[PDB]
Amino acid sequence: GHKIKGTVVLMRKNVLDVNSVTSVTLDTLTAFLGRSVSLQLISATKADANGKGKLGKATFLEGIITSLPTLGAGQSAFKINFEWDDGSGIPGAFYIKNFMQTEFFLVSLTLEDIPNHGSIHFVCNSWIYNAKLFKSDRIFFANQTYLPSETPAPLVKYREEELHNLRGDGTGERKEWERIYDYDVYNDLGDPDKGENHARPVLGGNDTFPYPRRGRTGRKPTRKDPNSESRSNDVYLPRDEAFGHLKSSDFLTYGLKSVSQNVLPLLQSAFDLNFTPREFDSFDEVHGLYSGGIKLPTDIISKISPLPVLKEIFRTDGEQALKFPPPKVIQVSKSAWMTDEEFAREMLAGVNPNLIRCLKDFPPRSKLDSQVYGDHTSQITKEHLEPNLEGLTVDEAIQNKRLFLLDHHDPIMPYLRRINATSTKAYATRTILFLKNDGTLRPLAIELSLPHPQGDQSGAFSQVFLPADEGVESSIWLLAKAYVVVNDSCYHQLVSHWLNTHAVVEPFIIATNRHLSVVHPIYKLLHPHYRDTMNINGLARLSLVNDGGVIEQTFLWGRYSVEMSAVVYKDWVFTDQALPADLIKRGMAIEDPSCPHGIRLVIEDYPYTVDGLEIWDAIKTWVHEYVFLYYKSDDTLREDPELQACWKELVEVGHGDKKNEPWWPKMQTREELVEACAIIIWTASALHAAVNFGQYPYGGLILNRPTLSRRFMPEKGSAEYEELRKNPQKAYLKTITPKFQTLIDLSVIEILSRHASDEVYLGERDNPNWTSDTRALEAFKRFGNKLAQIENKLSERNNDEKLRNRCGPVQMPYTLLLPSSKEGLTFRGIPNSISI
Ligand SMILES: [Fe+2]
Repeated sequence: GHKIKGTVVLMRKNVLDVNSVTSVTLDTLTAFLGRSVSLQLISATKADANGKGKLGKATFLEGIITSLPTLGAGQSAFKINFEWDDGSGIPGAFYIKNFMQTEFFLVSLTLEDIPNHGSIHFVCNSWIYNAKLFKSDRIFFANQTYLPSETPAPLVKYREEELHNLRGDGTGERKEWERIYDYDVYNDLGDPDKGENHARPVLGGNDTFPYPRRGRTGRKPTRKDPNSESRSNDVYLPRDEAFGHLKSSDFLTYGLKSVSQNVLPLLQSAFDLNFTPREFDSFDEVHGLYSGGIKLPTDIISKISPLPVLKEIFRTDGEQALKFPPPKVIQVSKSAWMTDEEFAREMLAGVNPNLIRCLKDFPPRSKLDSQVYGDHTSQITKEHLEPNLEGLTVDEAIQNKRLFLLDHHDPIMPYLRRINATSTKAYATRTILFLKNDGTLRPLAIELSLPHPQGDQSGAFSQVFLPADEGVESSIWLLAKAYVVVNDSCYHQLVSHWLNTHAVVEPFIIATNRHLSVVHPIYKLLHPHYRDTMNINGLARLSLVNDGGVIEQTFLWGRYSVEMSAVVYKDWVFTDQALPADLIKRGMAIEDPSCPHGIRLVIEDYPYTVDGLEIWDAIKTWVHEYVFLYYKSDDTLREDPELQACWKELVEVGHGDKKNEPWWPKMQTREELVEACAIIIWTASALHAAVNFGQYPYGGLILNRPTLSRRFMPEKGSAEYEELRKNPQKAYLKTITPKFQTLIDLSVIEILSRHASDEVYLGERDNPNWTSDTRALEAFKRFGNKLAQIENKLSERNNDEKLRNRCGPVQMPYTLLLPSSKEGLTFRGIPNSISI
């Protein structure tokens, strides 16, 4: 015989829930001690009748273990001594039953053994509901990573049964307690039944609007059309994908849900009433927003204070003033944002640093069909480029790759005639920039295009504006740049941030969980990079991207916003997301072996990329060491049933609209798996951090990143032109985002740029001890240590005076891609996952 000693570490529901956490021995713990929680061991050695493990007698939990050197916060440990003997062999898993009717978060189980066998660890981290809601029993497996042979033969059937239980068929309305994973189409976002005007086109499953699938939540469809699904306030996402917190303001999801639920209506009211004016009359009135805040009544102020998590997001006077924090962009100079040098610098080191291209043939073309400006070009004034700096000719400078383009002409042009039928007067833009002889970039022309003055075949109504610094000229130029910037803010929310990151990544979470058992080595590589992404994504469909959401209301594309993001999905090709691939695709880097990342950069002074290539290569070296420690040969891989099922399923199903694309890796080689895995970790950690954490630092001055255009360019000698002349600022303010959306936008982007105190960053942070594989842990440490070396290289780079696109006119050292951050609206820190 032998009693194996176990110590079960756990967390009680109230330690983790928002509704209790509203506050951040005492033997609650006694309740666990009746015939309340029972565990039961499973062998990885002795096999019953038809192989299936062998279950050592259900044991209940006795005695509270008061301390342990390792207990941590909100965790309770319990002791449980299992009866066991030589003849049952080694425990490799365990069943668990909660009878308490209050779920608890199981953290771990350690067994201190009986043969020459060290302490077996189980890293559970999962919610255990009441044993009656389940029809089977929650099984948990030990610490050992096994390739999909499903290795210890007693375990093989237990390994395939859970896999089967997490897929759980595509039927029914998913409940709070469920862990079923499956795909569905974006048919979730509109509400047809509150009017036809409230319908939104189903995204995915068709060619006009292809889209990545999202998690199936199983609700009853809409009444006025069965193809869409009923709205609801609680969107299901598989339990344990929804992450608890020990303190609030860490419930940053709660910040967003209540900003839309409660804050946006009560605030709305002051603009539908009168205590606030509706337009800002001066740049001064905007800068006063984080000086004294917005004088509002206590009917909004006491109502919008104690609502949890939205503390410090709103700095308050105490009463009648909701302040905002100064965004980093004006902390050294309140006026440097207007600088050409800055507008051009944010294309490389800004919130959206990701899009610029080396112009190869002038004039840039559209890539729009037979409606003949696609089969035609940019009307840009070749004979109006280079205002003082270098006087080369066009091809001399294209030979030198000194000209670059921000082309925002094509995604919005189909929808422009419609966006301009409403209240917003958008302007399809492109802008040619010349790399100043000293490393900086300089905007030489913006081309403001409209559709179809008389028609729509040969429909491009282009007007190019050129830089100037005195009089109406500079005021017109400023509004011109304002029209680029507003286009780049919808492109950044809907495509660079939500599409290229949150939407694209959710099929992988669903496919991984449905097919790669927890034990699998690849699953443990990938798992930490999925933390809360299905949860924040559940809330985006509930509030951010739905029928009357903040994005529809706050961004240029308006109601056509996510549909336009699905048209651009037409072009998303998985492999060009890989950073050096992306830099080449855009003609920002040429291949060159000699140069330290296998490619040479045009605009070498370029921060996002110089820094990010460092983090890419670090991820790629980690994943290659990890992959190659389990796969012996390419045949090992090709034979892996769990990896193969997985890849098959997200190509054909999760990214089902794209199933037939020729660029997809067939997972037949290692190095193809290094590449797929390296791209998903990049997207889930450094791309989303790069694209998301500079949002308030830059976009907190609505002046510097406006989201909405209300007027077309001031005409000739007309009273709008005369208003410019006699009051440029009031003219500016009434072209860009009105004040009620400026206030909604700074609330939502303030939250989106916040690091929760319990953020697990890329910087080596896993979160307990996930594997037995010493080789892996060691390799993990090398990753973590290379990242610390990277952070120092990157900060050293911010002090090189010869690198000025790192800082620019309002000395804002590019810190977005430094791995660690402490906790706030810190402009750095790469999380492991898309979490906000
Ligand atoms: Fe995000």
